[PDB]
Amino acid sequence: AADTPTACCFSYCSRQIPQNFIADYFETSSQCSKPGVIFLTKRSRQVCADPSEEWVQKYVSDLELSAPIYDINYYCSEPCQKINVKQIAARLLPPLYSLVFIFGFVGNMLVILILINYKRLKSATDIYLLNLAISDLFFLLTVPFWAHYAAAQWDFGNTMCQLLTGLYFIGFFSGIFFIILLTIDRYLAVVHAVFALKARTVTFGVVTSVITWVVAVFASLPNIIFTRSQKEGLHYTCSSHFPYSQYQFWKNFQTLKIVILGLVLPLLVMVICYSGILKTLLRMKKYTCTVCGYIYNPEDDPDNGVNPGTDFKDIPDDWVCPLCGVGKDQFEEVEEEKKRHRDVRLIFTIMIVYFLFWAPYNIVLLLNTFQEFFGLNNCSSSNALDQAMQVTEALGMTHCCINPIIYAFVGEEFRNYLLVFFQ
Ligand SMILES: [Zn+2]
Repeated sequence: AADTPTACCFSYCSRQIPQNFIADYFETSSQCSKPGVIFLTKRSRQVCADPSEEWVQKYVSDLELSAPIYDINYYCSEPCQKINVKQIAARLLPPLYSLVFIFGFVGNMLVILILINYKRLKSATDIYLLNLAISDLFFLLTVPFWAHYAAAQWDFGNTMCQLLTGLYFIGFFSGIFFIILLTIDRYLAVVHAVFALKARTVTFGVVTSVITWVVAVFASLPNIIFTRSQKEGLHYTCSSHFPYSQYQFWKNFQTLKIVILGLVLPLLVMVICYSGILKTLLRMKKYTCTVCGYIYNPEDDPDNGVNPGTDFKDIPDDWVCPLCGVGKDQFEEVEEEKKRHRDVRLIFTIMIVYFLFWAPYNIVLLLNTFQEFFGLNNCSSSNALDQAMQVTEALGMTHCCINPIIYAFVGEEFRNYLLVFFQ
């Protein structure tokens, strides 16, 4: 989704333009610093206007109900034209999106088919992997439209604008949520085996998938409500437009929705969960006395010659079960194995690679949030900033073709199911 503006307003008109000199108008993109109206005149030129004022609101009202030569430079301003931004987009991104659309679609249909036909959807983990691949496809469906939009202009109309925007973000938000669920799932399997026996069930997975999609809709509602297509001086766009009375509210809101859900939240999860997972994996192991039933606790004998900081492999062979009196020989490793712990390393790869490709975007959004602070709220800065945003978005969009390549890089069962058709 590009709200990349064709032009933005960093000033307005000083005095009311004569109504009859105005041909047409457009409302500027919410990607812009400031709420704005650009008026097109009965000369080719165009100028900036404040949507607050009754004259502007009345002019627009009249122009919507509808559908002499002056030098108005004395009191009006030309908008910031985003020539460089759009020219770079149209040149480079079409062949990339081609590329990732091809690899991505094939990739993610294969994963889906395999998860349903070979790995058979046995547990919640399989369910989330499946919903991840479906989120990735929903994002892919939209890519051919975006590439065209970049090369040319929006020509799919308003409904398509609203539904494609919907599918993009639903795909985005749900993709994030399922990577998070996959991480949390593996954390419970490894650490809190307590609750993991209820949580790992297929029914549990489906109930939490259904809720998750629904929340991904709620998350996406404002994006759909405020988005529409619009004629901007005989070029059509697909972008969002916020009410000028709540403009900053919405801008801040929607941007931080994305930073918080996309960067902050999953970073907390990842750190926490992989700190957790490492501690459990590195923990000293307990043992049980075969005849006795007594459990040796390697963190806990204050009565025997036993160092609380050491496990069973350091205790001399002379050691005898305190409860019953048999020697060390009669101890086994207390039957504890992480069979439940099926796919930890894969999820950690997927989680890391997600950051690799999407962090530059979330960072550039924070730069855009604090545009005002860095004095980036001017024409020349915003063109560099918008250009960074198109680049980092491009990177980000690439990631939807990568998941299914990881399933071969660090997976195993996804490789072996291909030897089926050679032998
Ligand atoms: Zn014993």
